[PDB]
Amino acid sequence: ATAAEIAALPRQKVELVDPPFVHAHSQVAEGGPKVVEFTMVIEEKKIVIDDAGTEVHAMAFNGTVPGPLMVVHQDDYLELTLINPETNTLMHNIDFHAATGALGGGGLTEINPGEKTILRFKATKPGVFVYHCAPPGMVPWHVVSGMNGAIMVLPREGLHDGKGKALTYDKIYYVGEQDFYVPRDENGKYKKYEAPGDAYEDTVKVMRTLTPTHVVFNGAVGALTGDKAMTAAVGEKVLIVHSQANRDTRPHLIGGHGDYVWATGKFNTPPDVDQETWFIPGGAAGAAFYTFQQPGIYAYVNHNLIEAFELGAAAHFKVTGEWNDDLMTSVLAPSG
Amino acid sequence: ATAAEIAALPRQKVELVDPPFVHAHSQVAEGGPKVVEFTMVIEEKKIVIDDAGTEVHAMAFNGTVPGPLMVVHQDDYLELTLINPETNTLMHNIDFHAATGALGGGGLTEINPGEKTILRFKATKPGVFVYHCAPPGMVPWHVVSGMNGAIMVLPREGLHDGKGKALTYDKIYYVGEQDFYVPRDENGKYKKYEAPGDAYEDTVKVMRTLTPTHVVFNGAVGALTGDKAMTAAVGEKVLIVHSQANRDTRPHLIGGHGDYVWATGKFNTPPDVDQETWFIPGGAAGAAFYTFQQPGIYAYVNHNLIEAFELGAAAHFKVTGEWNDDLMTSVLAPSG
Amino acid sequence: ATAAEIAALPRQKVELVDPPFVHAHSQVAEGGPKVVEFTMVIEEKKIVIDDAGTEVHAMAFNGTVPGPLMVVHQDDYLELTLINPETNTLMHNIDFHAATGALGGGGLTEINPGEKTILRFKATKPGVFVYHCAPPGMVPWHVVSGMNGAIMVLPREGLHDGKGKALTYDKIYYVGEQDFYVPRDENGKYKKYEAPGDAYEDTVKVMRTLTPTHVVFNGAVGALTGDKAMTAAVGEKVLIVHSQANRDTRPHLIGGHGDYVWATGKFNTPPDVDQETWFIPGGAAGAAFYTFQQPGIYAYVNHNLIEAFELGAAAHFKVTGEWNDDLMTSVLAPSG
Ligand SMILES: [Cu+2]
Ligand SMILES: [Cu+2]
Ligand SMILES: [Cu+2]
Ligand SMILES: [Cu+]
Ligand SMILES: [Cu+]
Ligand SMILES: [Cu+]
Repeated sequence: ATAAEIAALPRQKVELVDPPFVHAHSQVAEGGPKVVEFTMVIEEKKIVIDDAGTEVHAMAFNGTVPGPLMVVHQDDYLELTLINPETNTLMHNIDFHAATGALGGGGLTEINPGEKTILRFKATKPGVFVYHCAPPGMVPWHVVSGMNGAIMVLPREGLHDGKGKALTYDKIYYVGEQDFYVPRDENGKYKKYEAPGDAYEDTVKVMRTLTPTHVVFNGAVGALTGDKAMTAAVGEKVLIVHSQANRDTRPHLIGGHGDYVWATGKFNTPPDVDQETWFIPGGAAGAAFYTFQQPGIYAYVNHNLIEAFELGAAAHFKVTGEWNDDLMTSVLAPSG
Repeated sequence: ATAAEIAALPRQKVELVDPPFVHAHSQVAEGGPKVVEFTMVIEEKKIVIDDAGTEVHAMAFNGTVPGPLMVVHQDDYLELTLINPETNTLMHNIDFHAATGALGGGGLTEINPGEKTILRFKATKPGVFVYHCAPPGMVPWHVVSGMNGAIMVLPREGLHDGKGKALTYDKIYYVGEQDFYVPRDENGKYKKYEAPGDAYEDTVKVMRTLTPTHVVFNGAVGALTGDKAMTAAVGEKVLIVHSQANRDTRPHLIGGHGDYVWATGKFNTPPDVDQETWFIPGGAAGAAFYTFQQPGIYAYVNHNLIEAFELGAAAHFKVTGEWNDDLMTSVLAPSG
Repeated sequence: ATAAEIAALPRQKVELVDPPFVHAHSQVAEGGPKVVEFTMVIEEKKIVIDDAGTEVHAMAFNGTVPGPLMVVHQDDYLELTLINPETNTLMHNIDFHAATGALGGGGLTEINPGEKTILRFKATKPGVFVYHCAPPGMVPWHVVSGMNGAIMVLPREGLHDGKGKALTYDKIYYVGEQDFYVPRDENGKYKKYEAPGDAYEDTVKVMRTLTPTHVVFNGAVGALTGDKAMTAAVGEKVLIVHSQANRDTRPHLIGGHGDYVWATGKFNTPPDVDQETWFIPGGAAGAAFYTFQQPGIYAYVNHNLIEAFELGAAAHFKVTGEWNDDLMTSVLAPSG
């Protein structure tokens, strides 16, 4: 498009919603290309990540780990106002894997406390994509402090299967998975620090072992379990977007499947089908489409089961509806 | 199908065999849907996993690690009778990744020592799928104690390539890959225990390092070598089913290739072709189809070579037949 | 082909060049099948792998880590003269993942110091493929000492996308990624050894942790930066071949994408498209095609960002040309 054509595009502000929920959007694009405007304030804050009171100095887009999911369509522009309050102590920026140029935007968005910036980029490629902070020389430290999320760039005509039939979800969730590297003292007790920088050297030592102390969904062990389980109903079509900005994961819906899975996260790459466990490499997002067929509690996990059940990477779905004995039945219940 | 309709279907009892062999089955389905009946007894036993006499307290479906391969066709019903003898000390169950509902069957199959259960599920999705024990709160412990296997759900019309051309194997082998986490004492010597519960706390500490002490095929270092090397002949078409219930693997046939590889293990996802090394995420099974073209010894490995050759993930094939000098020849043998 | 027919084929002697560059070749095959001849001398040599002066006793095909990229076309014969000079101390050989039989050639190429051998194999399958040394009983040690590279077997008609359209690159680079396992003293400083053998036992200990101390491109931290940065221009089409003989990687062009990615490295397997981060399992090579659209500095990384920025797996591209404000623009530069 020419300069006048770009300047003439409608601008639309969108209010964000905290994960695993997702802001208002249409699957099929509404009108022609738009400049979709988002604002996020960066928060540095101590968060508790497990049932033992373990603290991380989180660095959180919009105050959440992961940062919120931003949704646009192919050939829209995403225009982000990024704000770094004066109360923060570190410089931050943002790299969109969906974007082209300047390291994904990081080169143009380096903001000190008390600064803001506005970045626009054209969303040329459909898919789910990681975004993360990336201050030169301190990239993994910000990322593993929770400073990452994802965006979804929908095809203008919505999702389709590998044969071109439309796939329309009834709901969408965004599960961001976070590897944390929390230092311990010589007694094995997790350490606490006054300021984020105080933890830097000890944390890098743990990072270098390549062994996270915690692997969590939505910023904490059990954050998506119990009264915070995700929900669905038999017959409901759900899209589950999953990201991991730094480390591999292998999502699995225990009791279900990935009917269609864009394992690479990219909608122009045909989805795998009938998946038991899919694979998302560190630095990427993926998306799975499932139609629920049975009610009950499902577990949604990283299927390294030590990571899932010892280190924190397990969520639940609570699903309503009628049991289907054709699909599964207890012929003889546990009996002596 | 209605309860009445299911009750009218033919029943077929199958006799399971120990991996890497696979029970008798037909590639193309014989007739319409059947209820295919299997029985497995769970055995808690000591296994020796290396030539240093290192022991694991195995929890073994049908008495083997991995548990045996069960073969059915799409839209058959798999009806498993699972038995936990009074000689065992723990509760066990079974989760089939192929199944839909109740956490893959685990919620309906919890059996104490002295109990049995019968589970029926519809095999709706064609592929190879992991199955494993998953007692709530004790999931990875049972899985990494060897309590896992796989099933194959064949398309009713047998296997095909990505273009509908039939693929018919002459032999099939099932390689179950197992990560073990064996505790060591102060001198770096592996510990032995006189009950499974005695090993628990020490084992969990090792598991949390995410670093297995051993990574093995068929339950031990060297299991599938020598007296247990897999066999083929030049011209023979072989299907190698490979599973890993907890941890990623990257199978490779040294001296050969994966001509067709269902890396995700799902037959409706077209196979990759001409593969050197494929990738199976933890919590999944995959399958590779190869036609042998050269005689001699092949090594079949997880191609993290430290895992293969230091930790134990190496099998052999012995292949008979005529050498092909067109494919490969020593123009000058090693010499001055 | 018969011995007589192979003897009748043209011979072409290629001069190898050091990575990341690739010897002169044609994308589309010139004429019929040929016997393409290469020579490599193995050098056991001390190399420095970081700015601190950390040493590795490398085992290097053609004196480089990685070994150089050999390029042939499908159904050519690759004829390698491999020389193990008398100045070396170990037996070495070569395993080509591209080849069929005798463990990829390793069974036929075991050469002691002072010996040479000539191996010929038919390049039957198009793709990029790892090659590596593999002396029985000493396999991972040679590989993680740098004794690996890759070859490219181009289709005779050059590259095409998934849908039959020709893809022609302007330039090609070969990034070999190496995991090193360097022993540390009680202060945590890297140890130096007088002879390669002195390092063996200490190195195997580190190898067993499955945690490399360094993960590097072209043999050292920062090897492909500064005046050794890779280069391109806006509009230029670049193929990046990436290998890892022992351990998984997840390549990512920061600021860019993988427009077409043969993640499995095999050209008959349709490429993934629009990739943010792709995945290459240990024991394989992959290839990505990208057309640059923005000038400036890019980082090409393994997107486990700890591995990239702490352990060494980061390269740079310097890209000339005109900035595209349609694709990305700073609407408001960092400001109060
Ligand atoms: Cu990134
Ligand atoms: Cu499972
Ligand atoms: Cu190899
Ligand atoms: Cu940041
Ligand atoms: Cu069990
Ligand atoms: Cu060697």
